[PDB]
Amino acid sequence: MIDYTAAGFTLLQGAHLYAPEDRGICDVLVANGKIIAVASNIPSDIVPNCTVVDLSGQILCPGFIDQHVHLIGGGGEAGPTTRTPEVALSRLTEAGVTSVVGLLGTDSISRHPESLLAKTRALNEEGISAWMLTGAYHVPSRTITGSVEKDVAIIDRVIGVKCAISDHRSAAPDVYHLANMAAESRVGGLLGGKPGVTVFHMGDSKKALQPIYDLLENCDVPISKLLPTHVNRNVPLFEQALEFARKGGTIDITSSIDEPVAPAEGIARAVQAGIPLARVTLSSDGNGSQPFFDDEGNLTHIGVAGFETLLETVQVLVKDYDFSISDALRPLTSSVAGFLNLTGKGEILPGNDADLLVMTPELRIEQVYARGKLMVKDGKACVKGTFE
Ligand SMILES: CC(C)C[C@H](CP(=O)(O)[C@@H](N)CC(=O)O)C(=O)O
Ligand SMILES: [Zn+2]
Ligand SMILES: [Zn+2]
Repeated sequence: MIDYTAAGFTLLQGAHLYAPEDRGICDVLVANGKIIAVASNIPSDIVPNCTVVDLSGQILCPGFIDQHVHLIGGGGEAGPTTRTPEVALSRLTEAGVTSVVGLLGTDSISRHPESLLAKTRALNEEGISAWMLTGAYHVPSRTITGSVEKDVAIIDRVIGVKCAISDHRSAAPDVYHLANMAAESRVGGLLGGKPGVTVFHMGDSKKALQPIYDLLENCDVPISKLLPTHVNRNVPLFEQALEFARKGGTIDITSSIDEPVAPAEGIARAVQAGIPLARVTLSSDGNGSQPFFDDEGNLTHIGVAGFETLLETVQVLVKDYDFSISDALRPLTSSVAGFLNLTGKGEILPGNDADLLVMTPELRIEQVYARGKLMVKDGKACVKGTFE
């Protein structure tokens, strides 16, 4: 009778596709965790043992790429009791995230990159796709092999390096150390096929983006490799961010900060400013700590950041700021996919991974496909970690 199960065919039809481009109502044939066909009216019987999903009435779009998640945990600013746990596969998929880039933070003493690489590989095995950034806030960077350059070049899941500047938790790095680091990651990327990016944690420091502008003057690293995150933390910074974006740089906006500049507000304000969307990205900063400080560097409150804020922003964009479901999706999909050169991600077209999300017209996640495997059903995850 013949068996074609290994192929795992899947016909997702009758959905209003946003790839993100508004592609009207059309189908998507998925086989081997890959999108093998996108057109309207793919014959229900074009292939054997195919599984058809009557998505008629729902919306289909690419999964999310969260390039800022503390996969193994974070916090620690207020003692050992403030060490946030690790993230569970479920609260990721269940949040529309299919691709994620993990990093460390303030704590590099009781958090090592070697155990971040692990979770990263775990999260891969279990379904989604993960990558990590070497080092953390501390500069010189605390690596895995002893060289930012060597790390990015040889450890497969390392695509860049992270550091922290203009914050009272920085190691007070100087132009040189900052520049050297930034360059090792670029070349590392060149050798290993990684993006070679340098993510910069930003702080409420008066100096703002000064270190970056300075670093540009002290080396030759392409501005297209310098990513300032958390840019929405304070007004004077966000405005310099735009100016940085106007010179050709990409800026990462954290959706876990609701004031003084909302994520939704932030993104819109950038478009109106004239920045294209391909230079704007939204990160979550999952499982990270939300600590606040007064004027003497005293910590007052502290908590944890969740992922719910990604979709919210997207919703608050379509409504309120009169965007298109399409443009509103870009900052979490095609934009991020282009900045970190992630292939098979960000766009729905023949050849890329079946990282798909099924939502109601009102933008409520109902189903989440990750590289083909069904991860979320009816709004609740149907595939959890290994020890959840
Ligand atoms: C925006 C602000 C309220 C929170 C940010 C979050 P973060 O840099 O990601 C830090 N929580 C990461 C970590 O856990 O080390 C901060 O610590 O400055
Ligand atoms: Zn940070
Ligand atoms: Zn962070």
